[PDB]
Parts: sequence; C-alpha cells; structure tokens
Amino acid sequence: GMTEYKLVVVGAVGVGKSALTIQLIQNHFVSYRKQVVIDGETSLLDILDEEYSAMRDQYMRTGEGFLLVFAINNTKSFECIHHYREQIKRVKDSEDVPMVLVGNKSDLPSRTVDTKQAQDLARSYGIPFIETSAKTRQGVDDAFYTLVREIRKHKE
Ligand SMILES: Nc1nc2c(ncn2[C@@H]2O[C@H](COP(=O)(O)OP(=O)(O)O)[C@@H](O)[C@H]2O)c(=O)[nH]1
Ligand SMILES: *CCC(=O)N1CCN(C(=O)CNc2ccc(Br)cc2C)CC1
Repeated sequence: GMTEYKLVVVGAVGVGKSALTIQLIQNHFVSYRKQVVIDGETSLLDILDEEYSAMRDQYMRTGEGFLLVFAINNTKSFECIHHYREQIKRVKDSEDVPMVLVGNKSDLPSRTVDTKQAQDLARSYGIPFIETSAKTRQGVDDAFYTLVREIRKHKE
C-alpha cells in the first residue's frame, strides 16, 4: 500500500555518508530502512549500504534518488561532486535524475566551501542544496525528505 524508494548516498571518503544514514535512522552520532511520513504520505526508504571511491555502475543504477554529499571543510570532496553527478547521469541515461546536493559537517567552523558557491552549483544543476550536520542532526531529515519530494515530483 506504501511507496518504497531506494536511495543512494554518494560522495568522497569521510564526508559523512554513513554518519548521515545512522543519524537519520538511529538519531545518534558515534541496505538500511526507515519509514517516514512526508506531505501526509507514508514511504519506506531503503538506503543502500582514501580520497574517494568509485562505485559499481550496476549498484548506482538501482538508486531512484541520490544525495550528493561533500563536507564543507573539504574542498577536494566538493570537486568530486561533478564526477559522481556525471556517473549518475550516465548510468541512469538521463539529465533529469532526482538528486540533492548535501554540504555536511555544518557544525564545524573550519569551512572551505562557502554556502554561496554550493548554492550556485546546485542552481546550475537544477537541484536543492541542504547543509547538514550528522553530529547535531541539523538538516538531516530535510535532506532525505527533500530527496523523496524530488523523486515524487519526477514520477509525476
Ligand atoms: N563534526 C562532524 N563530524 C562528522 C559529521 N559527519 C561525519 N563526521 C565524521 O567524519 C568521519 C567520517 O564519517 P563517515 O560517516 O565514516 O564518512 P563516509 O566515509 O562518507 O561514510 C567520522 O569521524 C565521523 O564521525 C558531521 O556532520 N560533523
Ligand atoms: C573525486 C571523485 C572522482 O574523481 N571520481 C572519478 C571516478 N569515479 C567513478 O565513479 C568513475 N569510475 C568507474 C566507475 C564504475 C566503473 Br564499472 C568503472 C569506473 C572506472 C568516482 C568519482
């Protein structure tokens, strides 16, 4: 009776992909599944489980929506976003794939990527940007819920 969405969290190593997922589900900071209610509608999210790692194309292809995560104190991680977005476009064979740009570790003061640079990038890609902290939970439900909204809009 309930929609199920396969979400992929992608980004450079140590940007907080795992921590974001654990925060979402367990509300704690040290596939995975969670049911959420968004706009009145219950959905089951299935979040599929070194500088950076390249992910299997077949794995990427199973995602219905993607969080593109970088860490706001890691400029190299922000550089990687382009490559992950290009991989998603390639494997999904579409310029229009549900995605959100996520700038993580917003609780840290050592910032090297300005909110405005990321805002401008996300505008160029035509996607929402959300600053998050896996540590404080700031932004976390917003990132995932916004992604589900993107998926639902795309399906309509
Ligand atoms: N301060 C802070 N540290 C974070 C945040 N998210 C992740 N970390 C830390 O960053 C490191 C890498 O996080 P991890 O989830 O393993 O990154 P992944 O490789 O992208 O899955 C760990 O030491 C985490 O505790 C966050 O929002 N704030
Ligand atoms: C900073 C992030 C970055 O430079 N990249 C580029 C490499 N990459 C890929 O995902 C592309 N490589 C890839 C993927 C699947 C298969 Br099958 C084979 C290959 C070579 C990670 C992001």
